[PDB]
Amino acid sequence: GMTEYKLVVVGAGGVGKSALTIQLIQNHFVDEYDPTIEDSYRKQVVIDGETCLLDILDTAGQEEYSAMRDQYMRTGEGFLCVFAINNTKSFEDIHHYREQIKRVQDSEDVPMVLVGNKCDLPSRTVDTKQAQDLARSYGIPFIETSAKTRQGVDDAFYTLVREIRKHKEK
Ligand SMILES: Nc1nc2c(ncn2[C@@H]2O[C@H](COP(=O)(O)OP(=O)(O)O)[C@@H](O)[C@H]2O)c(=O)[nH]1
Ligand SMILES: [Mg+2]
Repeated sequence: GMTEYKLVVVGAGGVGKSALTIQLIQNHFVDEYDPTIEDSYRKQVVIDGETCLLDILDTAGQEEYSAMRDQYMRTGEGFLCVFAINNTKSFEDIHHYREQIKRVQDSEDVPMVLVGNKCDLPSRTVDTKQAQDLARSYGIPFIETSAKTRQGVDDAFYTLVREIRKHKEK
């Protein structure tokens, strides 16, 4: 059967996790998507000529119990850790999301990509060097994205799949 990559999108409210996921899946930019809604998406893609399925959980950081949330956090193969380049607080929050992933995976080596979203906006308060320095500290890729323009969106998800492939061949 076709290989499935189970991916989880995490980060502070308002960074564009839902917009990024819908851009990947539906190829349009959504201005308004309920900040409390957590849902999974499945998409067949070709990455470096490998036809595969992306099984993505768009997390919403809500209190209410979800069996699906626990399952994706436990069995997820890769995580997008998303901040917004015009939201210093969302960048300050990244370490908390990475710590949560390491604890649920019981691993120091979980495939992850650091995503700086909203790179279409001129009011950048988190610079490339700061983001590259954090990614280097974690030993993970840094990808700049815009859910609005689609800049870097395929690159973010496809880079995470390449990190998972590397982990599986370790
Ligand atoms: N300019 C810009 N706005 C964005 C981008 N991605 C998301 N947004 C906006 O940021 C707000 C929060 O996005 P959303 O996907 O709900 O964030 P989530 O809470 O992380 O799921 C919304 O008003 C979006 O339209 C982007 O790349 N550029
Ligand atoms: Mg959302």
